[PDB]
Amino acid sequence: QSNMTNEMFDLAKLKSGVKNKRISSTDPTGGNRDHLEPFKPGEKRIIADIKGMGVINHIWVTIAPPPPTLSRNDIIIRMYWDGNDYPSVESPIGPFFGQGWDERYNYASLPLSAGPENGTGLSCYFAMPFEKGARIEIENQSDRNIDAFYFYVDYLEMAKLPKDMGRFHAWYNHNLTEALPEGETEWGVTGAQKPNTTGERNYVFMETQGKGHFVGINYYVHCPTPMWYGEGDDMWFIDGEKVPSLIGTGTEDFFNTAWCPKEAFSHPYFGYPRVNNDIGWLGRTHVYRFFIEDPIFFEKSLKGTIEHGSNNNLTLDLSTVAYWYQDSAVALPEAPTKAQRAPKPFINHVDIHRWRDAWRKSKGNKATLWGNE
Amino acid sequence: QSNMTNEMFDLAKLKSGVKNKRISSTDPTGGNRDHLEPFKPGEKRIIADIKGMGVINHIWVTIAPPPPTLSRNDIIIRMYWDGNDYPSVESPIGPFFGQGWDERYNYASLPLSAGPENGTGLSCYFAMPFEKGARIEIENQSDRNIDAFYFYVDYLEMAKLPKDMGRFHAWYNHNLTEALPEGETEWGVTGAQKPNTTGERNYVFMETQGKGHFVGINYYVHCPTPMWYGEGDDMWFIDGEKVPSLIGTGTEDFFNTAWCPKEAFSHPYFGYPRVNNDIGWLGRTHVYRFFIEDPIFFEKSLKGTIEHGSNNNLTLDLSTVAYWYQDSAVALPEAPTKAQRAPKPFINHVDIHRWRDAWRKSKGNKATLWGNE
Amino acid sequence: YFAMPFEKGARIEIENQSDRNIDAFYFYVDYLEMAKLPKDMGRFHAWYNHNLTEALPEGETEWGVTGAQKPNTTGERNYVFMETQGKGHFVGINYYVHCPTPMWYGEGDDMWFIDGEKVPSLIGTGTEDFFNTAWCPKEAFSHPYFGYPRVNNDIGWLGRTHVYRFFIEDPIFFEKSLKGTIEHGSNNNLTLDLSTVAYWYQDSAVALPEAPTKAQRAPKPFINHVDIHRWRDAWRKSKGNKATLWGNE
Amino acid sequence: GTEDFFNTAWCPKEAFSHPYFGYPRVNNDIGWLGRTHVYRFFIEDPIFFEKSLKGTIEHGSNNNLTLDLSTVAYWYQDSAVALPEAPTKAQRAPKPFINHVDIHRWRDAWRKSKGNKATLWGNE
Ligand code: NA
Ligand code: NA
Ligand code: NA
Ligand code: NA
Ligand code: NA
Ligand code: NA
Ligand code: NA
Ligand code: NA
Repeated sequence: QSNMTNEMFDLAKLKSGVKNKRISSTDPTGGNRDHLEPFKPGEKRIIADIKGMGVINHIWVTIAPPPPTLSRNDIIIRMYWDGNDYPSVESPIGPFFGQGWDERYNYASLPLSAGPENGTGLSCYFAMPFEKGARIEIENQSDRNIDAFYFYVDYLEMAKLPKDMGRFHAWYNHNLTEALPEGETEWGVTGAQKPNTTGERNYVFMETQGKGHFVGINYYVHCPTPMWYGEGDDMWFIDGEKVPSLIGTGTEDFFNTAWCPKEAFSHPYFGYPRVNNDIGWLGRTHVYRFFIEDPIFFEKSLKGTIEHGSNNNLTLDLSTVAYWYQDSAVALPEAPTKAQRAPKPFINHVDIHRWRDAWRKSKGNKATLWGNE
Repeated sequence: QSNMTNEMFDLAKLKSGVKNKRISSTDPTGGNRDHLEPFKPGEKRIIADIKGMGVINHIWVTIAPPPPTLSRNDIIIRMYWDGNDYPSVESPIGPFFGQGWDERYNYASLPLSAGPENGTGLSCYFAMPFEKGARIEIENQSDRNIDAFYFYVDYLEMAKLPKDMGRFHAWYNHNLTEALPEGETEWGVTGAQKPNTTGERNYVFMETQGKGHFVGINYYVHCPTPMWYGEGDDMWFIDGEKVPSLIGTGTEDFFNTAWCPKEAFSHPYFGYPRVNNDIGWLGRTHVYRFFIEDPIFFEKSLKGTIEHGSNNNLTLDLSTVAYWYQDSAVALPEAPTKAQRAPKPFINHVDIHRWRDAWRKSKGNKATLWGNE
Repeated sequence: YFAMPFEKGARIEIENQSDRNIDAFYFYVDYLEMAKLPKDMGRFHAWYNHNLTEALPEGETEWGVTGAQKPNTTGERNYVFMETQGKGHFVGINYYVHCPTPMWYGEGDDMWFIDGEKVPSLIGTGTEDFFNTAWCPKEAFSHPYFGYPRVNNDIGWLGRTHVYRFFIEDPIFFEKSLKGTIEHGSNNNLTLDLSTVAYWYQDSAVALPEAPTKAQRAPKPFINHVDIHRWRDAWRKSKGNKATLWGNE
Repeated sequence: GTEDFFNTAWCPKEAFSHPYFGYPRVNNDIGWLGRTHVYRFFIEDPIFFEKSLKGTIEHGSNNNLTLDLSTVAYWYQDSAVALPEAPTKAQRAPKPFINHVDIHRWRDAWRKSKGNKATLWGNE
């Protein structure tokens, strides 16, 4: 028999052992109230409770009111596989679907998109297998109601889950990173640069034990300086090795870009859906990269890290969502609190004028200092 | 007889006692070398030497090479009336025609314009009367040649100059303004604000003795802070009065605008042909206002001033060209030197990162300082 | 908004020279009736002209690219946009050029002959220069007195450009006669489809030259990629048809 | 046709993007004068061969045109094999853009081929 194969060729093949199912917020009366009842502040609800074996292969969500009225940073999505009492997916729902902070913007990637109206249509095509059921939970951590929650959870019921199917995991992390004691010595501008010989101060976006593969990252940086935020290298520790086997060259480099960019760009596997649009790199940037053709495999463990500026010199407000598969459904590290992951204010002309004043006083408060001395 | 009058009605009236003349860089051989011979660095030349009585009423100029190769800040135009050995017009030619620094950009006002190609076509419609001749001089203060200087000087020869005709004056000034000893306390952000009751430290754009009226100002600000540069009031001292009779409210206010604007805008009498296009008001802004319907009259003297920030608190790189008429051709103050009027570098992300570092040090270098503390 | 005085009446006529109907003609003619017209009021004149200008016998030697340039000391072959006898002043020009080459069309100087003088007293430097612009521009631009309301939007300066200049603050006065001219390329070397409307005042209402006919003033087709490919073929033949000629030889 | 082969039609000169084909750089000038980059990937639809393959394209209909053409071809085969000799640096140097001065010279040759009549428009 011919070994011919590819996406469109295989689509033409008849498939066995699959049955479509869908859980949605459809009005059970047949009327047009096709959303769930409101969520009060703090309320949690299991929106999908599936029994047996299957594979989720399409999720769509929308929420009312839209941002900024209701921030999607403050609505949590959690997923529990195989009857476990811990979630294997835990993230603020906006960041999970590639919508950072309390913002909204259209973008499309192969697994995740936020489509019209202006980033409110959330869709996910990651496949999520399960053997002993699946539960999807929504938690309202906002101070106001979720007036209407709309969704589709499309999945294939299977009499027998194939051999070697993994379990989908996703974890949101956040850190307000610590500058070096000598200060933010990026590019050696304010002081001498030093080597990062351990990666111990790197930001950690993923850390797990098991067998599997890493498949994606949504990276949300809020930079409080106009200085370039992305000199930092990605560094991966596979299966408990002491020296990281995968070491990068820069953050834009890791995201398949170059030369300190700040341009919107779209590829099915990587892109910049939101750029800072200000002096230098001051403000917010969202970058993503999916490792679909090129996952990062591990047999025993994986620790995915990235420098926050060269040798971790910069103070950055960083949040990430990491996506991966592993052999069984495992627990995640404790989530950041609502207060910990709150979006920070944009540095503005008043703040920078105060920096200029401190700088002028450090130079003897000479009446004709330009600013480049 | 009817007293009907207006611009288009009066244009239809036959005129007496005028004859067109034109001095131009036309090729005297009839060939197509319709520009003057090159100017070496430092070279001066009288480009127009008119005898007798007349009124210049249209000037056009262009120069090769164009900016930034050849800066029009470093080519001086001077005009001498009535056989005087001093100029009554003295300015870098770009700033005289509304092209600041070493830049080029299209704009149109009623008396002055810089038209296509991208601001290289310079035109002037101010009327310039003279009774005992006129001399127009060009000086190359660049380090390279003026390869080709093109011009038209259109004027009306008159057998009798009407007796109340004034003399056109224009003066370029430049200052790197001095901050207050306590620093740049704009908006009271870095420290307490204090009153300016005298205008003693105001920037001076015009000062003269005679009878006449002020008709215009080109204002070129290069602001080295993102802070708003224009809280400063215009203040005019007419006929040696101790308290200024005309006191304004702000710089954008004086330029018929409001609320710290940074948008391109065009009116025959006022506008913003070049805006800073960066964080806050950091960078370069060109603003103009012509006082055609509303001149500032004086019978003995005029001193035109403006604050450089409220109570002159800011360090600004400021240059101006002031335009006016007075009863006779008078002398001007010494011109700024080439070094004094040199364009300043743009403050950039590296400079501001150094300000941030001095500011972090002033706050005790807490490792997670955001920037708004 | 031009003011148009008259002492013994005024008549405004419309003529349809199209092959189809004018379905609807709308207008306002606002005027001031005066018991006494002030005595120094002139009369408004405007004249449309059109020429398909003739290249020099040696060809279109603009910029000395195809051959040596020669001086124009007389203005003999210049395009004429206005010629009249009387006392008055010129106040404006609408200039409509259709250039059939990508070469810059505007090296030509304006040249004015006032009151029958033998040597023109007003001589310019270039067409864009005369229109208060510089450096072979092709950008839309607007000033109350001058501008480019329609630009060629193609390679070089191939196609149509409309330029205007009004002489309101700075009219060109004359006591006996005026002849307003402009070169069509330096030393009138170029073939240009040129039309103009000249506007002026003079002491009495005078006659105009015969108008161009409908056929004479018909818009010309735009030179296109097929035409230029045919030029390339004749040029390749002139170079001996080397199989790899690029085009800049 | 070439645009046809690149899944387009009607002599296009518009930027366009598909995962398998597109125009990332278009000529932006009169007609099709200047530079165009087109690509097509045969991922779902490769061109298979058991023994050999020769991939060719006409340079204008019946190869009538002078074009400056360069290509990169990508493929798989059963073993690692050698390639033809590379063009030299000088051979693959980018050519100058034809400009208004060059075309005015073509116009002059064309006018002289038509008897150098003073009122030739250009479409005769
Ligand atoms: Na429904
Ligand atoms: Na329904
Ligand atoms: Na190490
Ligand atoms: Na690096
Ligand atoms: Na000339
Ligand atoms: Na000439
Ligand atoms: Na004020
Ligand atoms: Na000329």
